[PDB]
Amino acid sequence: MNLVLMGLPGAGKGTQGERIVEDYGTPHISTGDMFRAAMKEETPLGLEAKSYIDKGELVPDEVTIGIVKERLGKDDCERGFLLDGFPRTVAQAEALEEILEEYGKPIDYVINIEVDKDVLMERLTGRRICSVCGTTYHLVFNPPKTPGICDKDGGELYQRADDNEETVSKRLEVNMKQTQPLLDFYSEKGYLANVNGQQDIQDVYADVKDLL
Ligand SMILES: Nc1ncnc2c1ncn2[C@@H]1O[C@H](COP(=O)(O)OP(=O)(O)OP(=O)(O)OP(=O)(O)OP(=O)(O)OC[C@H]2O[C@@H](n3cnc4c(N)ncnc43)[C@H](O)[C@@H]2O)[C@@H](O)[C@H]1O
Ligand SMILES: [Ca+2]
Ligand SMILES: [Ca+2]
Ligand SMILES: [Mg+2]
Ligand SMILES: [Zn+2]
Repeated sequence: MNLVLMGLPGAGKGTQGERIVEDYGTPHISTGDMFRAAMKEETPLGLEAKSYIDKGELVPDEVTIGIVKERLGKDDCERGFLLDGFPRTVAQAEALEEILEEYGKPIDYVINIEVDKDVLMERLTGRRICSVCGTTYHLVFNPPKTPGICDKDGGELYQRADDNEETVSKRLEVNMKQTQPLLDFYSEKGYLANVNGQQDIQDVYADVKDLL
């Protein structure tokens, strides 16, 4: 399966993406994760992206498309992929169509995890991420079994730098503006499927599993 996840900041892409990869083993490709790994490693690209990321702005298309094209050519994607948070502009989506023609792997589904804008700030400010594997928890909605550490590997959980009220507020503004153009682009292609992202995690995943 060649899958794309989309959704507003905090809508549950990672949470659902993780269950999809567990069940089907498709490599989980998150542009956010990739940029954060570059920033952790202090690579030139990391340092370039950081300026945009710290603001809640989109990293420019050209560099973003370039890291996805390079990633999608790697040998681990031949048995399929799960793309997460790319594309998030029509121009990214067009370039993806071209990239996927080129790698002989057309999109099976675009899954939009639809969540109400007003509930996203509380999802993000309460989010805690594992410093080792990057799985997400929430202090209320999805707590770890042991406070402060990952269930899977005991890594310390932390608050992402961009999960502050100020930066979230910009991330929502920025991505909301791109949302309908992107949903139009993909409903027009016939790949789009919508899921109600405002249910218990397992119930959102039940609905995802049905689509696949
Ligand atoms: N293509 C691109 N072009 C340009 N720039 C790009 C780019 N891709 C990335 N970037 C740059 O990188 C930045 C970061 O991008 P990115 O990391 O992709 O951030 P995002 O798209 O804002 O999504 P998040 O990872 O914050 O949320 P998610 O939807 O994965 O939610 P999660 O499952 O964690 O869940 C959220 C929380 O809610 C909880 N939760 C999950 N599901 C539920 C549920 N059903 N009910 C209640 N709580 C839930 C979780 O426990 C968690 O705490 C961008 O802002 C931009 O600067
Ligand atoms: Ca380095
Ligand atoms: Ca609303
Ligand atoms: Mg994520
Ligand atoms: Zn972990």
